[PDB]
Amino acid sequence: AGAAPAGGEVRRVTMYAERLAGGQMGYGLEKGKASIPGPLIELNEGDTLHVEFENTMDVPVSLHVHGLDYEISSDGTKQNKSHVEPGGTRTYTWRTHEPGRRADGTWRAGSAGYWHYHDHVVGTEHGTGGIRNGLYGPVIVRRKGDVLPDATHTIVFNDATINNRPAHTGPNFEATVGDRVEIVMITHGEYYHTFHMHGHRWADNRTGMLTGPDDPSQVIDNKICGPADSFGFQIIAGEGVGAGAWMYHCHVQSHSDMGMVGLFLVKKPDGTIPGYDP
Amino acid sequence: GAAPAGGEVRRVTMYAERLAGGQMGYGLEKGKASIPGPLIELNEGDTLHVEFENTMDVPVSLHVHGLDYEISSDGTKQNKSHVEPGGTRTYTWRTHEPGRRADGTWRAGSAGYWHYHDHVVGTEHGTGGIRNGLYGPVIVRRKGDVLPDATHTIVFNDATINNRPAHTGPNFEATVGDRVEIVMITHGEYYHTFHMHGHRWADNRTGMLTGPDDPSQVIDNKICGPADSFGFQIIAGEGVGAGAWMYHCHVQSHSDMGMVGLFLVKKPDGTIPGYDP
Amino acid sequence: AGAAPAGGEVRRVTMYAERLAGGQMGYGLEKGKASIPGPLIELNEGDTLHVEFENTMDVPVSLHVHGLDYEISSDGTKQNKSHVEPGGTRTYTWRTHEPGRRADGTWRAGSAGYWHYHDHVVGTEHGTGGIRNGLYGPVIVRRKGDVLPDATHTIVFNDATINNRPAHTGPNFEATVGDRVEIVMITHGEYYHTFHMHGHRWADNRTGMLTGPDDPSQVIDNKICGPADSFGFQIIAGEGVGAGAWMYHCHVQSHSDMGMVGLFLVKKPDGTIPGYDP
Ligand SMILES: [Cu+2]
Ligand SMILES: [Cu+2]
Ligand SMILES: [Cu+2]
Ligand SMILES: [Cu+2]
Ligand SMILES: [Cu+2]
Ligand SMILES: [Cu+2]
Ligand SMILES: [Cu+2]
Ligand SMILES: [Cu+2]
Ligand SMILES: [Cu+2]
Ligand SMILES: [Cu+2]
Ligand code: NA
Repeated sequence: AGAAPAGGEVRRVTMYAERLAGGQMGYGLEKGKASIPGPLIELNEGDTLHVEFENTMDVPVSLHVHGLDYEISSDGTKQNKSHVEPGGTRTYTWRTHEPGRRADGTWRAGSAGYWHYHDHVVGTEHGTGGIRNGLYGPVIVRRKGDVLPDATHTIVFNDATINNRPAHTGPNFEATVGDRVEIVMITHGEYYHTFHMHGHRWADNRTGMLTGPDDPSQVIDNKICGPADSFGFQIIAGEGVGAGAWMYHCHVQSHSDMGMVGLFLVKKPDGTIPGYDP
Repeated sequence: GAAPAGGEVRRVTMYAERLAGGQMGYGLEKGKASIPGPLIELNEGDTLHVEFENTMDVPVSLHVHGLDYEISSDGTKQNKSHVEPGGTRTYTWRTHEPGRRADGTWRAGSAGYWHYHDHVVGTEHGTGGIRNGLYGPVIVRRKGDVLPDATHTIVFNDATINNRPAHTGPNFEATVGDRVEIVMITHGEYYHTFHMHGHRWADNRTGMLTGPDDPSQVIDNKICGPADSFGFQIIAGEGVGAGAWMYHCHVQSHSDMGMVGLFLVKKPDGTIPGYDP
Repeated sequence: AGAAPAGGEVRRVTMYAERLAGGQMGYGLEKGKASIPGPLIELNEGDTLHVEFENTMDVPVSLHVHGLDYEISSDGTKQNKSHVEPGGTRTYTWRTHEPGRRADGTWRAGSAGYWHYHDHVVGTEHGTGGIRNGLYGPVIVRRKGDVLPDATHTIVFNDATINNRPAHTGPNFEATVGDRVEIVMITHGEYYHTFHMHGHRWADNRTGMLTGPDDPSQVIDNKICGPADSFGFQIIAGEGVGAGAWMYHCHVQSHSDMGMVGLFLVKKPDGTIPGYDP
């Protein structure tokens, strides 16, 4: 696979907050193309991102990001008046940094990780309405040399839904046996959850992959998460287990019974999935 | 002692059976089902063929966490890998050692504290079967892992421990200095926090720090949710001595309602100072 | 910055349990000086601490500690008769130890970490009433060479309150940009929470700081916690982000909405906070 390069680029992108059907709200990079979850933003440590933001809605909205470097003017809260008025525009700036030794000998942690952005002002001063309506999305910051995946899928447990979809409607994600598949897992709202994936497992650390034989991180296939938690991992699709419709679901029993389930559809090279009859 | 390299093909018979009071359990022999079900121990590289029989009048399945299995041993109705009433099926579990892939990455091995449970009784996620007692622990050891003097399994199933009536333990006994392994599994609807008085462990794969370079937090209290599993080994009474050492869920209403038990640590002469039930 | 020395001192302190206003109860080091959270106790690995304890209330109380070494006679439970009757006195003894290789060849974990003490007998035999009333406090055990902070702040999520405070009353904590600030985070009661801090992040490990480039711990700014969980970390105030009123809060949406929120007030050297009014 590929490997992430050293960062240091200054990038710019447009983002819009838009109303969607059914009282929903989403972010998008192009006007009229908002989505829930919002678009995946990927940066290498050291990169700067200027987000030229426009609120197309009739209510104030904001952009608050986890983990990355931002000044108080990009906090995205009413507290420091860094929200965006209806119809207004604003440049949010996110920075990231590499890890390194401070002059005093301590080690500064870098920005790399699985992160997310979301609204902080719709409905309440903590964005309860905006988050419920769909204003959230994933952010990945990569360290130089991190392994790059063939595909990235984002799964958000928001209240009792996955990605604000109606119960029992996935999402499903497709891969071929051997694909290096990255999962970004974000939780929002009111409830705790446990994320479980059949047939696969990952390391409970920054990258979801063990660094080598000396990494003592627990290897897991089930993880408890609460509102605004984010983690991610990579798996080799079907590794040691073969093709199939591999369930993922919240493992809180009533949540899985009510439709917080989806399928990791791992196909053979001929594109078929043994035993899978929809 | 230490765990050997795995690679054996092992076989075991397992039965799902009704127990008293609407409960259900797994067992290795007919009539000896238990809650939790039997402890299954493997070394990385071992294969296990579970020759499974459903003795009940409703369908049941066997779904395992962590281990390698093909979709035909998923243990779900969706993949048609459940067991009809009176039926039999061989579930196959495989395990593997860690190793460097061709692309240069490190493949994580199977070693860890895992568990198996039903996936079809009551609902297509086994909500009824899990509630009824259809769960059990699996340990997969890596070559060189330290072996314990005893292993005890503690399952927080909804507001119960091991499906026992409230305020009824279970209790476990050890002597000061014993190396005691705890397997901790959670099931059902609720989050919990597992706490043990007088003892502590490392929040990592084995529950023990690998040495002075391991940065894992050392804890005596751990949040867990449905289908979480973890485990650890402690030295009974290490630095604290003999006594009736409580363990309990630390969610206050849960400990109040009876999610509590005792780790009875005896001196070599058998005495437990001040213990008076 | 400073570094913790090797421990091994026999230390002594008096502690009192007292009623406070409005049905609350607290621990203090001197009579009339009980606080919620109770006083911060700091030890170096190897130190022994003798707590000369006195119950000044009209109901039995106890003192139970997490993480530290104690004999069964200092368990602090009525079950073992290590509670304190009204007006009674008792000496609770806590010990700590350095890590080291056992005779059996395995590595014995040291006492170092972020811990806490609390009541175990008020209301119920698990201290539900006493904890609810305010009988809890932080304990920090440092390892030789641990980095010492400029200030330490304790944040306890107790049911749906912070430090038993009325909703929407903080607490707030002040620092200057560049300060090395230590946060002790304890959870009590009935609910799970997720602790989030704007503008800052830490490592999910013992110290909250990565040991160096080989530490694979996830770097986070959001962490799920349940009753009797404790963790801590150090941050450099405003590092890479600047001065400002930086929010911290539980991220469970109804909890933040109903006032489990405070401010990390990071000042410029002149003492001002950009974008914030008192
Ligand atoms: Cu916030
Ligand atoms: Cu859920
Ligand atoms: Cu599973
Ligand atoms: Cu947030
Ligand atoms: Cu499942
Ligand atoms: Cu519980
Ligand atoms: Cu499961
Ligand atoms: Cu207790
Ligand atoms: Cu909360
Ligand atoms: Cu406690
Ligand atoms: Na870890």
